[PDB]
Amino acid sequence: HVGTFENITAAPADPILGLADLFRADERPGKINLGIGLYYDETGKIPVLTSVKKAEQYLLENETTKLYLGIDGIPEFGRCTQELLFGKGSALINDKRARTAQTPGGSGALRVAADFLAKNTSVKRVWVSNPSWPNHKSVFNSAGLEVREYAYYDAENHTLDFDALINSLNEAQAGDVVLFHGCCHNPTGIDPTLEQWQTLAQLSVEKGWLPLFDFAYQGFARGLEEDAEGLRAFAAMHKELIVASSYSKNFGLYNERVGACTLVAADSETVDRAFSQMKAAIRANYSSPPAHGASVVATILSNDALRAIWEQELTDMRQRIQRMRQLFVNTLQEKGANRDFSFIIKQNGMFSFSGLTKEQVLRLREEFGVYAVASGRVNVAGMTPDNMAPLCEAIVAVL
Amino acid sequence: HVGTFENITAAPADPILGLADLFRADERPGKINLGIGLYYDETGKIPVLTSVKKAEQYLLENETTKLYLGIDGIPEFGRCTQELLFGKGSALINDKRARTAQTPGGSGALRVAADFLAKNTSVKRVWVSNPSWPNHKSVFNSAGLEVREYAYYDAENHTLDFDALINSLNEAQAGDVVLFHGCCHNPTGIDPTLEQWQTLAQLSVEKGWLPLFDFAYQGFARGLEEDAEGLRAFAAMHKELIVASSYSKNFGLYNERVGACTLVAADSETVDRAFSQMKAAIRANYSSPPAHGASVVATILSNDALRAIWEQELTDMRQRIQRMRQLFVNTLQEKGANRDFSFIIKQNGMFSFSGLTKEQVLRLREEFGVYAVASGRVNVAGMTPDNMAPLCEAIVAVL
Ligand SMILES: *Cc1c(COP(=O)(O)O)cnc(C)c1O
Ligand SMILES: *Cc1c(COP(=O)(O)O)cnc(C)c1O
Repeated sequence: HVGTFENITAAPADPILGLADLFRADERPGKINLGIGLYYDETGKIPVLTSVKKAEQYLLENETTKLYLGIDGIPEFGRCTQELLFGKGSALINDKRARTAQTPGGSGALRVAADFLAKNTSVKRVWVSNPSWPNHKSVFNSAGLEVREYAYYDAENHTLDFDALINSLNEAQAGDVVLFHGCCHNPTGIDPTLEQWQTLAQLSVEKGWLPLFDFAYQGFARGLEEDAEGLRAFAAMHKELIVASSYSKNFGLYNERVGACTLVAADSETVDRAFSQMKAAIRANYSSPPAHGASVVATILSNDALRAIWEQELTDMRQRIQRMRQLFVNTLQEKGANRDFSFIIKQNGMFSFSGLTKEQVLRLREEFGVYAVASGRVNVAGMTPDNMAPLCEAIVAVL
Repeated sequence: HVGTFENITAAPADPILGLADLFRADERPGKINLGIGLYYDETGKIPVLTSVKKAEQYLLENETTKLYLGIDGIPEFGRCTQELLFGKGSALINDKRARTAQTPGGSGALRVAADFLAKNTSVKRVWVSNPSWPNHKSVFNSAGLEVREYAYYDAENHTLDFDALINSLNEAQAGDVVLFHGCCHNPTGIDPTLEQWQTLAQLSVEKGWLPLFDFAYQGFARGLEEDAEGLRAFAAMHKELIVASSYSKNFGLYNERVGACTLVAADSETVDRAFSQMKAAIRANYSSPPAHGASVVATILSNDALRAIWEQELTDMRQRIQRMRQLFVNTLQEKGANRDFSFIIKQNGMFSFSGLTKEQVLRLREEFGVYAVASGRVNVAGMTPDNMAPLCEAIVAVL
């Protein structure tokens, strides 16, 4: 008999995660990793937050069992998540229109939404921005959903091309899903203004779209409440929406896989009925979510003292990235760049579409040991006072 | 616009997890949970193992980062998994014919295998024993695979109907997947003898089946090495096979979601090519696996002193279940059963088919607060010296 695995075509490496393998293999001294979206501190390390360590100590001392969580996870984690997304006193919460499942990261939240939609609704099509996080297409395709792209980025002016965004969504139909990044658009770092969010909210209502928010960076643009303004403008107007959120980056809990999928419907009876099918889709995947990471988050958010520590740690991360954005622009000029990079200061979050070509990104890797994503996305949070001058000399050399 | 969620029909309750919800809400103080497959100690608690607490203390004081694991998880966890499954010095390992991905539980390993098969091969059907774990059908169906049943249990004699098993499987074609439980068949507790395993292995290569082992109870039948004899008899003869294993039960790590999916192919080139698509299917699901539970397992297995403690804790669990099986049989006779229950002694693991009808199981819940699965599966590890008498009085009262 012929093997089952003989006709298999190899898959290419992931455009983001395969960078770690390449970077690890590189033996050139002084190599610089600007690839995967991790926060690095001023010394080039990826630390555990103090608030996380304190919560983990409390769990070690007080956990008496590891028995399975329910399919939807820790109840307190869901409640705190809804307050973070929608605000204390939100009508969505008071009216019991929202249900939340704890999931394995924002990635798992996106997949649970995809499986739920494909199996229980007539949704056939998901619209994502061009560019977006490369894994968006893969997640929705895995459930057999068609993914279409809408225009987003003005690569000439380095701004949101709002006119092209509106025009390119003209053919998104009632019952299609439209995916929005809540803040810190990945990869461009360009977000709608409040007025633009409000314009999109009124348009989505009039066209009948089902909005899906990917919210992986709450707190990295301006602050926790401010970064949720766009989502909340949508929530004030819509009967239905889905939020896939992540605590990987804003708690530094990447490898513990802490996220949430929140379903919002017109009333409590409808969302409970829908949520029962979301739980069934979880049961047929990983059954129930991992406790440790979500327990840490729930502990921090429900303790005033730990929460205050965490909020300051998040402010410190946000502020260090902003300083690095400015230092990057200044050092590029110092090192002789004639191209104007001041648009980088206007972008939010960990990244920035640098405008480098694929050929320039490959050259940076091969000749200089500097690792960026082939799209030109560079992780500003990977820049430090110590590596800034060599990485700017490298960029200037490939321009 | 009519809502996308308006017409969703509610999902039925999970036959196992829905019963756990009912049990939790039940206000009667004498209620007894013989449903979901958790290990209870002699005092009716579900404890954290001492080896696990020690490993967690080491992690708390030595972890410096939560940066993402690779798609396939902790390398040492994969190596230790392969050794446990195939034994040190296995040709499969020395020939580099196996690749392992760390997954969120055995459940996650099953879905990853299913997605991988559905999207990258010509496999269309999966053969499952009648009866089996209720969630097998859901996992495989949700990946798009047809599920077929083969005969297994003789309910009159409470034995393995080996002739019926072989006869029913002659309808399975080359290229079909056949699912075997490695040991401690769920729900019957009836496993093949080594001779029967070897007969099935020979038939499997002759017929061209792709074997998939669900290995959730290694160590609970006879021992770690002994419980893998059946799997190793297949591994000696087959070019290809898949193992989905779980550390939920044999480490008491249920809610941290620790399992593995292991691929075996004819040679190193083929398994690496197939594993590249397995990683792509993981990336489009939860991206990368949760670190805490797998780190605990890897720490225990890679440290001689911790491993010795763990092996003794697992032996104690296995022997406690064996004592409860004997006590259950003896106590039924004293309480007046007048019916042979001696077949309970011959069954392995947590579960036995009690032979009770669904009406009897329903009476036990409603009138006596004793919770079993509607199939009559009872969790012997939920029995204790303190709840044995009331349990058995309740059973005698419904016979
Ligand atoms: C990081 C990220 C995710 C995935 O988050 P995880 O919690 O790591 O799974 C999803 N969407 C975007 C836009 C991200 O940046
Ligand atoms: C427990 C069990 C599983 C699931 O394992 P998890 O690690 O809890 O996801 C799968 N198959 C069988 C037969 C089981 O008993």
